[PDB]
Amino acid sequence: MKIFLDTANIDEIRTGVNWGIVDGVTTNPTLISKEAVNGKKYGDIIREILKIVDGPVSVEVVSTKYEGMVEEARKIHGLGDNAVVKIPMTEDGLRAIKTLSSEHINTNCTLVFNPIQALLAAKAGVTYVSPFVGRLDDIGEDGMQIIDMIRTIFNNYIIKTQILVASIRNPIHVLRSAVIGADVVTVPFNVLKSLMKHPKTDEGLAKFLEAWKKVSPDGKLIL
Amino acid sequence: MKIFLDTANIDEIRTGVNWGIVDGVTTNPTLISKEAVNGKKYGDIIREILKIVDGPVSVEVVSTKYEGMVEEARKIHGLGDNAVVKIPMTEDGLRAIKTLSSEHINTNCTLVFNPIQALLAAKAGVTYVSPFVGRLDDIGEDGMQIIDMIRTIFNNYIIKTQILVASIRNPIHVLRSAVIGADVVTVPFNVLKSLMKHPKTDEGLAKFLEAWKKVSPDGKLIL
Amino acid sequence: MKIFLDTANIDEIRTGVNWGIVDGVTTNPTLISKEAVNGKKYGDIIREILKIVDGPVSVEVVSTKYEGMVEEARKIHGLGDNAVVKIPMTEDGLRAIKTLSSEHINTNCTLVFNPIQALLAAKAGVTYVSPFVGRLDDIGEDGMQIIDMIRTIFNNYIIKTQILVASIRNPIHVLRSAVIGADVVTVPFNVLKSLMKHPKTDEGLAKFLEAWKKVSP
Amino acid sequence: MKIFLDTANIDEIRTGVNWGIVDGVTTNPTLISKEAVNGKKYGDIIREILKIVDGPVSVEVVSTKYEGMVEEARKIHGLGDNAVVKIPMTEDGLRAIKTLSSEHINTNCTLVFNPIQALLAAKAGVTYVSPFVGRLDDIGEDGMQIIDMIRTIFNNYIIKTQILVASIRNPIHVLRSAVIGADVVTVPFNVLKSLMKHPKTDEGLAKFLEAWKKVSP
Amino acid sequence: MKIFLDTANIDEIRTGVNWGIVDGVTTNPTLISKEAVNGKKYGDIIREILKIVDGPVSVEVVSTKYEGMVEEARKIHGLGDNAVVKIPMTEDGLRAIKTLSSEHINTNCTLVFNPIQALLAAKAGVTYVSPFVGRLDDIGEDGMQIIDMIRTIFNNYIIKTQILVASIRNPIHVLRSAVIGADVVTVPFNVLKSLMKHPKTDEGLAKFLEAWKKVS
Amino acid sequence: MKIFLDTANIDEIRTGVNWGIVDGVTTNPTLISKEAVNGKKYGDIIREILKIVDGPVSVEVVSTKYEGMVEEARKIHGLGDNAVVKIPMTEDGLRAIKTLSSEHINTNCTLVFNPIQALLAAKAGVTYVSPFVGRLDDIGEDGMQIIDMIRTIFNNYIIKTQILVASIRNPIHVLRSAVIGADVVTVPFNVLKSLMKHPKTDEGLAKFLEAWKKVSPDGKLIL
Amino acid sequence: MKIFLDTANIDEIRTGVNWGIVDGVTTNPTLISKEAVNGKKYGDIIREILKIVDGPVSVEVVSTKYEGMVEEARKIHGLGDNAVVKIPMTEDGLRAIKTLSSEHINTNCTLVFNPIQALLAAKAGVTYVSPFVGRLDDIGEDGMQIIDMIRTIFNNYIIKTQILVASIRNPIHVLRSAVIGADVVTVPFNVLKSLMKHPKTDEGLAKFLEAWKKVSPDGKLIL
Amino acid sequence: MKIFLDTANIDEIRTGVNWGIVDGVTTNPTLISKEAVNGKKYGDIIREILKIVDGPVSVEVVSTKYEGMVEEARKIHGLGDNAVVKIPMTEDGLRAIKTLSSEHINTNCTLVFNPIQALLAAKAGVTYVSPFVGRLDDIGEDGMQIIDMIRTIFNNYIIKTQILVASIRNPIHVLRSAVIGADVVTVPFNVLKSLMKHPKTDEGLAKFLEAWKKVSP
Ligand SMILES: *[C@@H](CO)[C@@H](O)[C@H](O)[C@H](O)COP(=O)(O)O
Ligand SMILES: *[C@@H](CO)[C@@H](O)[C@H](O)[C@H](O)COP(=O)(O)O
Ligand SMILES: *[C@@H](CO)[C@@H](O)[C@H](O)[C@H](O)COP(=O)(O)O
Ligand SMILES: *[C@@H](CO)[C@@H](O)[C@H](O)[C@H](O)COP(=O)(O)O
Ligand SMILES: *[C@@H](CO)[C@@H](O)[C@H](O)[C@H](O)COP(=O)(O)O
Ligand SMILES: *[C@@H](CO)[C@@H](O)[C@H](O)[C@H](O)COP(=O)(O)O
Ligand SMILES: *[C@H](CO)[C@@H](O)[C@H](O)[C@H](O)COP(=O)(O)O
Ligand SMILES: *[C@H](CO)[C@@H](O)[C@H](O)[C@H](O)COP(=O)(O)O
Repeated sequence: MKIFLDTANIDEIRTGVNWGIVDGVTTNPTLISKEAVNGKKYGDIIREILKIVDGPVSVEVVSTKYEGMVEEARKIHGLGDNAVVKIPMTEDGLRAIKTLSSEHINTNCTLVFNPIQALLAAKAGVTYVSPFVGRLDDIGEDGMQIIDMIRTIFNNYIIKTQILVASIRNPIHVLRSAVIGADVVTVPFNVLKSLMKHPKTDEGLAKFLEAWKKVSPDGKLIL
Repeated sequence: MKIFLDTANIDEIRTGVNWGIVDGVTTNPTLISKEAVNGKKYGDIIREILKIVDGPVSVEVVSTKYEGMVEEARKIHGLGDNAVVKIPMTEDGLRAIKTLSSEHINTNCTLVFNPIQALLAAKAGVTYVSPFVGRLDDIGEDGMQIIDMIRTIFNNYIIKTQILVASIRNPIHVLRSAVIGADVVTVPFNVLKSLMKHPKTDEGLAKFLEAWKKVSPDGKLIL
Repeated sequence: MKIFLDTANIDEIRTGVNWGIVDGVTTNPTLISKEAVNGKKYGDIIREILKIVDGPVSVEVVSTKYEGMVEEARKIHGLGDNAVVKIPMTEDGLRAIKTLSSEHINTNCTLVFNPIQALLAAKAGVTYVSPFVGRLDDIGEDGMQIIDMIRTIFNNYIIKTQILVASIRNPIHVLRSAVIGADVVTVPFNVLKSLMKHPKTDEGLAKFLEAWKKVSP
Repeated sequence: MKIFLDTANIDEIRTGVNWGIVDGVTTNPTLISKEAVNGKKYGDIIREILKIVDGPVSVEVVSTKYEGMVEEARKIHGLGDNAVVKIPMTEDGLRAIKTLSSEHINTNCTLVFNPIQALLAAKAGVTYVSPFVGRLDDIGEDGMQIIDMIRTIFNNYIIKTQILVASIRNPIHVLRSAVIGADVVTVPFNVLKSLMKHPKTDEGLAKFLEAWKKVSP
Repeated sequence: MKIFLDTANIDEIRTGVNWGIVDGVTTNPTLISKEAVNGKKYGDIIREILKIVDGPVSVEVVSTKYEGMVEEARKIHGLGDNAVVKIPMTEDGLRAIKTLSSEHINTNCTLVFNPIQALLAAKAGVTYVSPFVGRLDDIGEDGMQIIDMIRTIFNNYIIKTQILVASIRNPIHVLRSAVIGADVVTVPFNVLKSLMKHPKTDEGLAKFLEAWKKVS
Repeated sequence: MKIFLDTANIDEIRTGVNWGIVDGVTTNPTLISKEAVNGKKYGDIIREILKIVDGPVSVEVVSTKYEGMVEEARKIHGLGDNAVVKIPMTEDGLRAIKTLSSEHINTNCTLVFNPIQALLAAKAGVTYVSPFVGRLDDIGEDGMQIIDMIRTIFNNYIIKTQILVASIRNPIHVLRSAVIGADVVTVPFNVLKSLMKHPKTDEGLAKFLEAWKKVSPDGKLIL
Repeated sequence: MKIFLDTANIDEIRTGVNWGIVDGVTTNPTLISKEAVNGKKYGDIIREILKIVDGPVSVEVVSTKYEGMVEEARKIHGLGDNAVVKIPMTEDGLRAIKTLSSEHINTNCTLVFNPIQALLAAKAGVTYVSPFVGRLDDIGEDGMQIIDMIRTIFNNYIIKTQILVASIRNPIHVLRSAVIGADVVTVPFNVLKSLMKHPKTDEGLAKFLEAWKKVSPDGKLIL
Repeated sequence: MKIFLDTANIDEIRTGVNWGIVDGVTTNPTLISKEAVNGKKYGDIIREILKIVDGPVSVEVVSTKYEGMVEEARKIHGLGDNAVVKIPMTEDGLRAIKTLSSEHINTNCTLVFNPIQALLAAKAGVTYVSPFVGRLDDIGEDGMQIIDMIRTIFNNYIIKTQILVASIRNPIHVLRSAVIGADVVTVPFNVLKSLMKHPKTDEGLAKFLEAWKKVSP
């Protein structure tokens, strides 16, 4: 399972990449607007993320019409080969995915909330599809059940579109995604950081330290 | 999963093909008769649909006897190589499917209401079998359970006949067909258009448009 | 399981009542506005249904504020004892239900789309809660799964609010509702008409008639 | 589970009542007209069965309209207190069942092929409902699934209508009915006889006889 | 679950009755023809079993016809109030069970091999029904599955007939009967003795012994 | 299922109670410290919540020793009959619950993370037990599974201690709690507010409004 | 679920009783022999445990023959009315249980390793049956599955013998026993103390203490 | 499934190796510090184990920082080709594993307590991951459920990291690990010793010996 960071905060992205556990980044207009404050331009933020991340970087069109979408997608693709164009699940978005797929431009279909929307995006040729589990949780439906159905459907037809679980809110979204077999999760930085941690890991490290001081007062392994 | 349009309405077909999510079309005598009004003749309708649709176009015979069915089927086949001849599940229909199968004329067995009818159509060599889920629902049995049994039977024997779910009435027939792994669904136009829609998709677009306007007064992505 | 008719069409209601299988009626503002045309007044339509139907008849408030809902609910209640006041699942609606329940005015909470909304309506004291299965099907979620969860939740807490399955589109919504154990279904007229029918019933009647004609022409 | 005989053949009925495992009888116009031959009349056949069978005896109306159904039913009822009026699942039949139940006349709703038809018959007050499992098998659906759903639905609503499994064709329809918990099965005579039999029973009787002769010639 | 001994052997019955865990006895014509050899008469063997065993003791008729079975059953009844008359699953057996039930004579229907035979016996009023699990195992059918179905059917109809699992061959027939909830099992003596034993019981006794010898 | 509000913010508590959907409140030292800023005293905050909430109000001891715990619990009980004393799962806490139970003071055992801790608190006589589902989610275990086991255990022994699901983070914690059959959930205000809402409720209200304007231009129901 | 302490160590028993979560005590000849050293005699140990523990105290006979077991059991019964006589699953033990049952002397059948042994002990009238889960685990079969089958058998026949899970080695034997619905567990002291503990409980205490110090410098709740 | 011995006790390791059933050894700082007493030096203990054991031998770094872990790992690797460097699941540990994996130094990620930590270690390229089942049991969670999830996750993504079940306390951890399909278990000596044994094995040997003594005294 690939793990992407879902943010536009450059500091978070730098830190996650240095742990070596971040395989890419997803952005959206809200995440970018959060960082385009106090002089910082959205164009510079996007270019910078593409620079520092070796994996895929998803960047969303802002046009809602077919022609604006494919025009902006070709501009986004032009910025770096790791750019992936995020496109919403709409009539015009499906048309844009089909065109861009034929042009060998990688695409990510976003704002997906049920399995048949995800299948429609796969049939248009999309590279990734992003179902939003946290926003389903918000409206009182267990969002992970949609991921489970998409995985089954994609397995049934040997679909090569990658399932990219998005709107992740907690580590159990991540655990359940891995058990189901989703291709990718994209996670906020706070969630990323929590995935490495466990209180028994902490306790065990402290007990090992104390036992080793019995045999080596300076606490080193001299071999 | 392939998605066919279940209509003889030229505008619906043109619209859905323009969307890029329609892989073919199924008709029947009732659907054609509803459009063959105010001067239009059934032969114009069929030829025009064959022209618009690149994928399979299923066209039903009206004869009930073997010789008439095979004669009709060869005429239908002559209208275009994407024509598929729709034949009912009857003794003379099975005989006709076996004859036409040997002539490499593609066939679609219709009016199928249980799994063993579907198996017999596959054994006659039919290209597609069309169980009618909505008409089973009408008589108080869950039609999707027949699709599930057909999928299992066909998997058991590596049957190459495609399961073409028909009499579809709502998007959950479509969801369940995909989770089962049916090869094709054929859907009325009202159903097709609904498949792309979700209220959280609309809500999410509106929020992203608002976030975009905070960083770009005009509303145009400049990269 | 009680079976209600989901329409404001007086002709449908008369026909279904004469068949003996209709236990009540549900309406909503769209259903009424469809009939209240070409001179027909919405007040008359509501009053006519209340007179024809012995069982519960649900009529929806149109106000969105607490005070306006309670005022409208009292006028609806005053139209006949079988009137039930349909109230949407909103903050003001839950307050209104709580007040009307203490006034012993029967209530039906509508526009419910998940099980926790249904639970909230039950906690407000509502007589019926109406989850919409067909509108969930519309958006690619099997609506009957919400009915199954509400039945479990209501059984857990011995909740006396009745589950009234609404937005029904086909007879398998009805079948699944009965197997789950919902208290009520409300069905459109073309669904109601199909529930008595089966092709093997028709075939068996024809065979029995031919058999009888051999012994008594 | 009660066990009824599904026949109009008086010799079968007498033989099976002589076994003491038959709790009642069902008939239909086809079964009666098979035995109404060689100058035998359908009225005498019915009266003879009623006399010989202590249990319920189901006898089908031949009218298709409500008023004819109800007049026939009362005449059937007047033939003996153990008569049960068999009425088809139709709009007129449900109306007739509702009337007859209020008159304390026992009823059996027949030609039922799915669980919601069975529910409608129970809501009309019917004493027994008869889903036809074998005719469902004939058209490629496992008929016993319908029995299982009706048992669940009736349990959900504490329905007192008895499930009377009909159109029975083999002993596994009977076994599955008992495991599900159907109230009654009605079986043809050749199925009834087979229910007592098993090859290991016969083989065991032979070995016990053979061992018995060892110690007692 | 009640536990009966399935034998005509006076020594086995007496030993198991000494252990305090045997609740009743079943016999059959083959079991009794094995003990009625070299000067033993079947009549004495039955009376001695009846006398030793407080609980129910089933004794099978040998007649095949209704009249003979009912007359034999009354002779069996007259032998002791704890006598239970074992009657095979046949037409005349079902008629005899019904008559004997009306006379308040306890009955045990035997040679039952599927659940619907068991149900018919219950409908005739029988006190116990004895499905034969080992003989089903013999012909390649897991006989405990018939017990499970009979339990479900009897539960469905609140049937008061007791399920008496017979033809028991091993301790897992016994375990599965208890997990299903059969009312009674009847077991041969080899099987009965084995039910108390386990090698970890033996090992634990020796270890407690050794530990106690360090203190006394 | 009772629904408590998990906050010490007086405004949130006032608002939730007026919806009539709030059955009580839980607090803890962190939630109270958040509101004891800029002159406001913790004692006044506690007394005020007890005043405005008719249902149970859980207030946590801060002593870690048996004697300090029962002393503070008797003070908390003295403030109002709706006070419930929150006591942590520790050796001294169990001893305190047993004493206070014998004094007919209602208790809530908190900081519970597995089912056997919850059983121990029930055996001491505690009125409520509070397993922390969100903090289990944080450490990569699905916290709702512990609620399911506690419900089973309590059912097995007819335990009268109420299960009060705490550390709730989203509406699916609430949904799963209700399906399991927990006695109580305690929820932050943001979660509470989301429970009433659904996008199809919004859309349906707008459609009903529009249809009614066809028959009543002023949008009233005149009867 | 009742919790007994499985030890003859007086200090452990005193400590665990002081905690209020111990409902009784089980011993055996090995556990007593480990404490009957350095002058202490086995009779002092038993009498002292009987004095400390208000609940049942199980004390094992050492005879292997029926007459010795019943004579020992009457002496044990005379030490105090909370004494329960532990008797092994043997032919003479079953005879002894039946005799003692009639004398209204409470009994505990030990060295039980399968469900039918447990059923036979119940049929002899035993008060408690003690299957040994850890010793089954030692020989490669999951001992808790025997507890599960015993619970089902006893439920089937409304058996009043209490299931007393013994040879407990870890807290998951305890968890599974409670989820199954065993009547009693008996646990070594090391296991008992661990049952209350969880690292997130400790972490949560520490955070609440910190939040408290922000509003109360001394550290005392004043109401 | 490979079976490792989880100890630094040279006598246990010698004994287990001579039995032929030990495929490798795991150690940790507590296990080594227990043996490195009364003159015994930890360097000598590690070197002696590496010589005795043909299979993998895991030895844990004690540094907590990236640079110190990699330096210590290189010294461990240099002690013998069968050495495996045990690295805790921390941020610095994952960086260290990634570097050592690219240097073709085998690694074992330890102190893992849920399935997503195990996945992170696998993504860093670790040769073995060691989830601790017994320490989870300690805190009231069935540790074997984490092994089951990791096996599923690893199967989903065709992960080549081996699952090394650690903190094993009893033979049922071992049984359940094999049924799940874990790659490796590491067991303490008293668990290892019990795996070959069964009381019915012992009893059957005694019976066969008595049988043989009847034909060849
Ligand atoms: C041809 C077979 O695929 C189709 O056109 C079918 O006739 C229709 O799908 C049947 O649908 P209705 O039951 O709604 O007529
Ligand atoms: C009232 C609630 O019981 C009913 O009239 C509902 O508004 C309708 O059942 C909803 O149906 P549609 O989704 O078909 O509008
Ligand atoms: C009356 C309803 O209980 C019965 O006589 C039914 O008509 C028959 O059981 C139907 O059987 P066939 O399907 O074999 O006609
Ligand atoms: C009487 C009925 O309970 C019993 O004696 C049975 O005949 C035997 O249990 C049958 O045993 P076999 O199959 O081993 O003969
Ligand atoms: C008496 C019966 O409950 C207990 O003391 C048991 O002897 C022990 O629980 C057995 O435990 P070990 O297997 O650890 O000796
Ligand atoms: C190394 C990881 O494979 C092992 O030595 C582990 O540290 C131990 O297996 C952990 O065991 P304890 O929980 O018993 O310390
Ligand atoms: C791109 C789609 O993969 C992502 O940036 C999504 O927009 C976010 O993951 C959505 O998350 P929120 O629901 O929390 O905005
Ligand atoms: C009292 C226990 O019911 C509550 O106030 C709990 O402390 C909180 O629910 C814990 O939630 P957080 O984990 O989010 O602090």
